[PDB]
Amino acid sequence: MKNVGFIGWRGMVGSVLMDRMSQENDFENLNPVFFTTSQALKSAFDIEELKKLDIIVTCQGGDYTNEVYPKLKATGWDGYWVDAASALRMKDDAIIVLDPVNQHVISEGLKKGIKTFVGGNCTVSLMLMAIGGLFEKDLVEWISVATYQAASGAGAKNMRELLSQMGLLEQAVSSELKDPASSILDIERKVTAKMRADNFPTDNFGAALGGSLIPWIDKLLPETGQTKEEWKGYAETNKILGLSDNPIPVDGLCVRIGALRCHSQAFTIKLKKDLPLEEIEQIIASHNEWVKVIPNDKEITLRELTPAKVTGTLSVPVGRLRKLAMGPEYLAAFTVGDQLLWGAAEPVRRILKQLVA
Amino acid sequence: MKNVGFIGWRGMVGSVLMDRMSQENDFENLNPVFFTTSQALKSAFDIEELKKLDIIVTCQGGDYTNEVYPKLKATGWDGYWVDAASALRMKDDAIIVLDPVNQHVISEGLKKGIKTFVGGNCTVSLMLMAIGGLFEKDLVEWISVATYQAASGAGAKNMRELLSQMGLLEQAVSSELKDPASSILDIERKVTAKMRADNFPTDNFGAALGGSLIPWIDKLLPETGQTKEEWKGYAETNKILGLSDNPIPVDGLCVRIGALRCHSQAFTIKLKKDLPLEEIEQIIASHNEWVKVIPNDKEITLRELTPAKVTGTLSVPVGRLRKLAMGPEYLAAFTVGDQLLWGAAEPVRRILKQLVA
Repeated sequence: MKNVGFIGWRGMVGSVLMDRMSQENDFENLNPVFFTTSQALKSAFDIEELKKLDIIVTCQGGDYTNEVYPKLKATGWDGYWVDAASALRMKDDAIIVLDPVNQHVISEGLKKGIKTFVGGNCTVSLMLMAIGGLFEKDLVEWISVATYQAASGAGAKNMRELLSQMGLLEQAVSSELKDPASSILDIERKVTAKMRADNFPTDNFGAALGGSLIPWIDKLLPETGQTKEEWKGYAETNKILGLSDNPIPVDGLCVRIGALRCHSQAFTIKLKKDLPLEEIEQIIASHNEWVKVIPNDKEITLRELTPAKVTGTLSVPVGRLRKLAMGPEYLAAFTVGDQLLWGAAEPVRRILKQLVA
Repeated sequence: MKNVGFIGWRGMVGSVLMDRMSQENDFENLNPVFFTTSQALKSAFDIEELKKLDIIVTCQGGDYTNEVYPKLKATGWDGYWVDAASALRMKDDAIIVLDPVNQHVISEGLKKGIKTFVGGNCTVSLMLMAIGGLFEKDLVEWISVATYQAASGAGAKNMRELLSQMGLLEQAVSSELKDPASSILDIERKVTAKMRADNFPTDNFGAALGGSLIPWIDKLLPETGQTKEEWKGYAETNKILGLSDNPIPVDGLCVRIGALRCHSQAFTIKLKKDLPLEEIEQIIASHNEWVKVIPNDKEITLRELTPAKVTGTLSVPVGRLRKLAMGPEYLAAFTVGDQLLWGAAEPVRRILKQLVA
């Protein structure tokens, strides 16, 4: 059994990997060694201890990676580096894993000697897991995206912040709400007053999220005007499909909203050739066992295509499918997926299972 | 001074009209008569009392309109009917007002004898007030939309519901949040558990909104797969621009989120000819005194382009402007506007001021 080291396994992403791994009994086929950065198991900074491992899996973060990985690969270490952080995604000797979508690229990469596998951007992975079919048939000319992203993507303190915010917004009008005859306008004045107050907790987001939204995620890239988050759409989607040469356009706006862990995305997809909505649904649905096609019905869309629905599940629903007024080659689609699973922990857990088989 | 009757002035939309009217001292130039449906002022159902009025302004609702308007226009009444409800928007003898955008159509309509003016769909009006410039120069081939709509668009009880929901979601983990060392995963399990519980108030939305989203607004139109809400994009936008003959494509997905009164929209706009982002911003900014162009900077976008920012104000910010990977003719834009003002009460208050001048 291959010897595997785990780093950053106590964090949020790491914690979800552990549980998922335990649920699938992944520890039964490998030799797990756990590291830590504490000075209170081995030290995640002990390059020699890491050198003895066949595989390393980090959920620690980009900083850890940029400091340790180079030193380690320097010693000649021939092992496999599995990372959830973005730090190494674009490198020439690294592949962005999402096996249900790019298994071919991964197999080829293994046979070619690639030793670094990096999980991809939550937004992009959730997108590919949803409309993989389209990309597999080369039916996608481009895709305009608009996202509704969960606080879990920014971090655990960001989730707590969102919750405190909602808490204070209701408490600001708790008595008025119980009164079935109170003024709705006066109530709104109050909640808005609190959202704007000094003591309203916004240190983590840098603005209110609860009862609002933030149409800006990550750093600004002066080059294209995009945000690092928006850029990853074009960049990571193609590298994952193994199409860096003739890249398919993927672009849009990444917006943060008041949800805990599911990212939702509205798509306008330019198909290269006009097909009947009916065929398209099968091409979408048959691609993988997770994507779920939700019929364009109201009660069903309200019960299946929402964060409340998919949170903490591996299901990736896609619905509201239909042709867009711009013509028959234009497709409308809306999807929901859990950020911590297919958007973080799952892909990593999946490439690990493969590496120790 | 022309005699004006007001109906549904005690509702939410009506209440905002009254305050705005009072703030601008609109009652100084007209003779106001107030009606009511109660049997506890005149009766909104007294056709003869209404017949004496020069102008009628209703914020009562489609039902009231479809029952009274016909009977009234039947008596031969030559007055002006001002409605905020959608009931009459498409009729041949009605015009959809948004004077800062379609004053020309309104003037022409007045000179032609049109006596029915209807305020338009909140989403569309907020869109036109934002990117009016583009449409005025005929630089818009089509626009793919994705919205983040406030609860106020569905109603006052829907706002209270959203607030109770946020309230219960925080109260479900209130103690754990105070504990700076508590598990973020356990907390999420709990809040999600409450969101999914039986006693979680979702009667008004028919699903959770707080901590989630609902990608379905209004009724389903079997004809195109759109929702009545999504359809109004193509329909109302063109009628407002007076272009029903050669309609510009406007389509997308209308999604409801946890915000009180501002609708936000992400746009992918196909310009018919490639212009430098710099020129485009002026064309956008100069159109009206409300639209506000927010530079593509982080701190600024977090302080100006959000519901928290524009709620209860007449300002209509538009930002995140830049070219989209699909090519130089593709523009990205994000905007925020108050639903109860430019999306409901303002247009109505504006056509009234004109009618009594």
